[PDB]
Formats: sequence, C-alpha cells, structure tokens
Amino acid sequence: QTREVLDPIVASLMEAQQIPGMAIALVRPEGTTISHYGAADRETGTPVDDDTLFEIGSLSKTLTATLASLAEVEGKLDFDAPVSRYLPELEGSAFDDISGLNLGTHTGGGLPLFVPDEVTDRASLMAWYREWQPTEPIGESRTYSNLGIGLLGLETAASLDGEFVPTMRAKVLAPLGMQDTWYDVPEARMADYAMGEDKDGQPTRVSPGVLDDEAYGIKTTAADLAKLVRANLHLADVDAELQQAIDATRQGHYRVGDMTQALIWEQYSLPVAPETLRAGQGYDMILEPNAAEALEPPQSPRDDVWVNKTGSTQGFGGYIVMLPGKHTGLVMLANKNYPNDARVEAAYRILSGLGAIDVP
Ligand SMILES: [Ca+2]
Ligand SMILES: [Ca+2]
Ligand SMILES: [Ca+2]
Ligand SMILES: [Ca+2]
Ligand SMILES: [Cs+]
Repeated sequence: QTREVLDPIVASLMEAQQIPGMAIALVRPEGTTISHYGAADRETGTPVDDDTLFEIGSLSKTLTATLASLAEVEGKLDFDAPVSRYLPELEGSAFDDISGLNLGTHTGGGLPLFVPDEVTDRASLMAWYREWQPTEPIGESRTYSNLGIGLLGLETAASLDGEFVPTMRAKVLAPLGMQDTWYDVPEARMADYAMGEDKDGQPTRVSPGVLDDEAYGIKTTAADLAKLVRANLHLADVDAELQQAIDATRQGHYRVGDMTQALIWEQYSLPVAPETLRAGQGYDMILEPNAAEALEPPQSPRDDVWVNKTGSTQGFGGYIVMLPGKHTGLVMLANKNYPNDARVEAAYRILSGLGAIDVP
C-alpha cells in the first residue's frame, strides 16, 4: 500500500547511491509504517531490523532543541536572556550579548561550524568561548554551527541543574517512549549498531569528541525518531508541557532567504520546489554566513510548511521531513553518507507519491 509507493523509490535510491541499508519511518494519521532494507553492515551482511541503531549526526540537534525548549516551558530557561546568565563562567565574554535563541537558530555572531582542534575537553572549551570574538552581527546572520547548539545544550543542562545525557533521557527520550535512543551505545547493543560506509565505500564509525552529545552523537532507530515526529505532528499523547515544548521548536524565528529558521528545524512555505530544498542543503546555505531577519512577531507554528533537518556522520546520512498540514512525516536513515540532493529528491518523490504534496 504505502509500501507500494515507498519500496521502489528506496530500492532505486539504494542502488543509485550504493547504500548498504536503510530504516524508514512514515508517520501518518492512521498510524506509522516502519520499513527496513538491506544490510546493517555491508561486510557481515547482518540485516537491518527493528533493533538496528543508526548514527543520526546533526539530527541529534532537534533533541537538543527540544530539551532547551522544555527548560523554557518549565520557566528555568529564558531564550532571549544572555547565555552568561546560566553559565557565569562566560560572564564578561561575547555571551553576555548572545542568547539561547541565537544559539538555537545559528545566529550567535558567526560562531564557527566545527569545534576547534585546540579544544579537547570542557575546560579548554569554556576558555575558547570566553576569548572568541563575534565575526557577524548577532541576530542578523546565520552560520550553521556545532559550537552554538553545543553551547545551547550546556546552557540548557545548567538551567536544569543536571547532566545533559541523563537529563535528556529523563525529560525527553523516556516520556516520548524513545527507548532505543543512545548517546553511547551500551556493550549489550553493539551487535545492533550498524556500520557506516563513507563516500569511498569504506567502513567507518563516529569517534567521541567535544560536544558530541549536544551536536551529533545520537545512535537510534527510525522508529524512535518517528515518535519525536509523531509528537511534532500532534499524533502522540504526551505530557502537556512536553507537547508545548515540542510545538515551540517549530516556531519561525528568522527569515533566511527562502528558508525560515525555527528552533533547529528549518522550514519552507508550501508549495515548495525541490530546487529550493536542495539550495537549503548546499554549500551556500550550510557553509557561508547568510543574512537573517528576525521574526518577532515570533511566528506561531505553521500548518502550510515543509519542515526538515538533515543529519550526517562520515558513514551515515539521515533526513527528517514533516508536513504539519497533512499530519505526515518521514524519517530516512542510511548507513551511508549520500548526497543531500538525493535525500531531498527521495523524500519529495515519496511524499508526492503518497499524495501528501503536488509536483507542479
Ligand atoms: Ca525573555
Ligand atoms: Ca578537528
Ligand atoms: Ca560527551
Ligand atoms: Ca533526479
Ligand atoms: Cs535507552
């Protein structure tokens, strides 16, 4: 049925991009369909199944955003407040002028993409933040950033008086029922941990690193992510504060050309062209500063949009698309880092094929 539309697109996708295995969740009002394809590990041939864990990379950022938003709903975190209010060890730095909202929208003054090599632990990280000088106007320019969302994770953890991972597990993952979601894959589940393949056909698995948890560290199943997506689409029953936290992550905060930056989530008004989506996932959007105009009539969550987030590691590639107006969402996880253009095309074809959008 749904599988009739889905399966040939995935097969062609996996053949065209030589992806060993995929896990796919389609969320709709009527229920969720989970599909697994191919091998969790090319060398061993172990099949992808209900238990297979995939590195989701920057998809992790949506959880980080969600926890941040929940701290805000509980009144423990103020989004427009200076970051140094919750992290006094940054008092007197640029983070007297940068808010948690800036960090969640990548408008923190040009805070760079990658954690620098000199930063090896928490203490060298906080020293790096104290000394860093903005290179872009705060709140007026977007630079996609691991350091920024990372800091939002640390700001959030302080505001909740807890450690990031257990606090995420207790306040977001457990209540969403996301029990196959891990930051550090336990020894007992290593057999379910899919092996990544890089662009050269080589086995690869993500290494620990500074701010890994906050920015890119999650290993999970497609079904678990579908639960986050379910909740975003108002198709789950969750704690009222959690739902409100989740809803607030889709508030539009900045216009960035054709893209609206919400809280980590990025969105486009419908109808959207695939080329517009592709431009969102390209060099010009991801790897350059883009002018960003604040929406302070803070836009209420919209029901006429394409909401998405890509996430990758060296050996993994993931994509989440939500269409709130159609109560429809799509999660695609692969143990290959294949081009974002191809993720976009496959998503669009799936959703168009399902009748959830129209091509012209
Ligand atoms: Ca405020
Ligand atoms: Ca490095
Ligand atoms: Ca860590
Ligand atoms: Ca094509
Ligand atoms: Cs768990």
